[PDB]
Amino acid sequence: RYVDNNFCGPDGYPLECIKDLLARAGKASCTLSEQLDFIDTKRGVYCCREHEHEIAWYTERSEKSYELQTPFEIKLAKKFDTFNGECPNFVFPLNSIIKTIQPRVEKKKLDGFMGRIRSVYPVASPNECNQMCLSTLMKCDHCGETSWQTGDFVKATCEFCGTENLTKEGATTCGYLPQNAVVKIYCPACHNSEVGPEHSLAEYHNESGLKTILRKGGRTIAFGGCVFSYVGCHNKCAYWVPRASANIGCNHTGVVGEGSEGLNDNLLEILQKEKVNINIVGDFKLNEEIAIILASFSASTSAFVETVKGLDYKAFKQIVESCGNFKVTKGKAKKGAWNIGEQKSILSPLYAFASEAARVVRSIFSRTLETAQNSVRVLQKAAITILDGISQYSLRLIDAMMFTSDLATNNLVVMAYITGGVVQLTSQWLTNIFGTVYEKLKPVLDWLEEKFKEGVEFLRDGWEIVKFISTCACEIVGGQIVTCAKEIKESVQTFFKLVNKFLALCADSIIIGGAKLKALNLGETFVTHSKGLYRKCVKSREETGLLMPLKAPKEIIFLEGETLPTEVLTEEVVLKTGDLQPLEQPTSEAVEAPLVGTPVCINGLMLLEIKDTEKYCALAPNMMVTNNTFTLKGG
Ligand SMILES: [Zn+2]
Ligand SMILES: [Zn+2]
Ligand SMILES: [Zn+2]
Repeated sequence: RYVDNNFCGPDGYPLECIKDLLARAGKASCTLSEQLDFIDTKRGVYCCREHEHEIAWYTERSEKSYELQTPFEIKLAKKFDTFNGECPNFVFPLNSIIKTIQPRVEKKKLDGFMGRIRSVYPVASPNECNQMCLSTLMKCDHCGETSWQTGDFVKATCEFCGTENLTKEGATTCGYLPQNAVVKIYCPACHNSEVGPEHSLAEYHNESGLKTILRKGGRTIAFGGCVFSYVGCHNKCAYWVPRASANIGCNHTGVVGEGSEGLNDNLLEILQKEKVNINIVGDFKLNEEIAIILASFSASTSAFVETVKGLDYKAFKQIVESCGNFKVTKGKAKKGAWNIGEQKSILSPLYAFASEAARVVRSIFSRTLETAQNSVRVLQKAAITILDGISQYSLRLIDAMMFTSDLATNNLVVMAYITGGVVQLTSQWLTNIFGTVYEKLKPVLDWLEEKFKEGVEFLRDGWEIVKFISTCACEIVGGQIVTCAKEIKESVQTFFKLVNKFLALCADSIIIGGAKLKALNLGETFVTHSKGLYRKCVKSREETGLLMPLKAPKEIIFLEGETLPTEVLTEEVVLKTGDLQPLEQPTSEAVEAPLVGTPVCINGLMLLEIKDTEKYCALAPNMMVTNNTFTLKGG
C-alpha cells in the first residue's frame, strides 16, 4: 500500500486507515497541512500498526482536508525524492503538471447536452470538439502481437489487422490533448428500444455496463494519465471529457500503468521543453513520422489531402511552427531532440496525434496484408479494400503523397496499392514519350505483368519504378531512353535496361534528306538521336507557301514533331545540293545562338541556314526549326 507524501493512494484518493486515524484524533475538520503535521507526529509511515505506508510519490495538492482529497486536487506528481525503487502504478505520470477544467457558468438557459458541454468547452456545437487519441498497450487476440491499439477506454482497434479488442490491463496513454478534447462512447441506452434517448444518468451507467470507479463524488474513469467524467449524450453517443489531465510538455499526457516509468522517461527527454525541437536528420522525406506530425495540424482529412500536395521541407516547417510549440531544424541528429529520419514504429505514445487526418495516416501506414504468394493484383485489391475501409479519401491522400511530393514507406498495404498501378503508369509514360503504346512496346507492360506474379517480392522494385517514373525527366534519344543525372537504383536500372533493349531491337535505318540516321521504327513514327519523336511529312511545292524555285523537287519533306521558338528571316528558300551530315548537337546545343536564318531545300529536305555559320537545322511543316541538326561535307 504505497502512498504519496500526502498519504494518499495511487488512485489519488485518501485511504480509509488514514481517515480513521484523523477521525478518532478529531482532525477531520482540519486542513491538509494541519492533518499532515499530526500524521507525521504519529510516525507518518508507521502511523498504522499493520501497514508500512512507504512514501513512493511526491505530490502538490490543495489544502482541502485529507478526507476531501481527490485526483482533481493534484497539481504536480513526481517520484518521491528518497524513494529508492521502481515506481508503482499511479493515476498520473511522473514529473507531470496536472491541469483541470474549471466549468464555465452560462448566462442563458440551454438544453441538457448543449448546456453541459458548453460549460466544459466554449463551443457552438459538438462538431467543434476533437475526439481524443486513447491507446492501450495490449496483446491482440486475433493475431498474437502486442502493440498500442487505438480507441477509447472500453475497446481499441489493432492497427496491424483492423480488428477490435477490449481494453486489458497494461500501459495506457492519451495523446496530445486537443482543443475541446472529448471522448465519444457508444451509448447502448440510446440504442436500447426500451430506454431510448433522454435517459437518466443512472440509466446511462446501468446500460453502459463499463467498469467505472465509484466514489462518493461520482463515477470517474482513470485512463492514460487523464481522469474522465461523463457530460452528456448526442447523436446516440455519450461524451466523456478529461476533467483532469497530466501535461508533460507539448500538451502530451504521458503514460500510466505497468511499464509507464520507462516510457515516460523517453517522452520527457523529448517533450519536456519550452519548445519542442524537431530535427530532420538527412534528406527531408514524407515518411510516416512526417505525415503524422503534419496531419496533426489539419482540420479534416480532405484538408490534409490538399495540404500534402507538393509538400517540401519549407511548407512542413511553416505549418508546424505556426502553432508556436515547435522549432524545426535539419542536419545532424542532436541529443535530446525529436530526431526524424531513422524509421521507428508509429504506434507509440509518441506521435499520438488525435486529428482526423492523423488517424487516417496512422491507419494507412500501419495495416498489414495477409500475404500468401498472392499476385500484385490480388494484393492491390486487398490493399484497396483496406484503404477504402479506413477513409474515402485514403486513396486520394496516397496519390497526392506519391505523385506530388516524395513519399517513403515500408508498409505493404500502401506499396501494394501503388505497385499495382505501375502498369497503367508505364502505359501513360510510354504514351507521353512515343504518343501511344505500340506492339513493339507492349512487351514492356508484359514484363510488369509477369513480375506481378512475384507478389510481395516485387513490391519494392515496383515501388522504386513508380517513384522514379512519377517524377522522372525522361527523354528518348535514338533507340535509348536517358534520364537526368541522378543515381539509379538497381531495381530501376533493370526496368530501363529491358525497356531500352526492346527499343534497340527497333532501331531501324531511315533516310532524311538523303542522310542515314539510326532511328526507332515503331510503326508510322520514328525517333532519331535528335532527342524527339518525329513523323515524315511530305507536301507538294505549292502547298508550303515557300518562294521555291521551279527546279526544286515537286515534293518537299518536313519533320513533324517538337520544334523550337525560332524565327525565319525571309520566305525566300534557296535550292541547294550537298551531302547532309547529322550532328551530335541537336536542340540548338551548338555554340551558335542567332536562332534565325534563311530556308534552304537540300535533297528535298527543308532546313534553316543558320545566320553567320554553316550549320543547318531541319524545319517542321509549320516552318519552325526542329531539333535535328545537320551540316554539309565541304560546305
Ligand atoms: Zn494503514
Ligand atoms: Zn493484430
Ligand atoms: Zn445516451
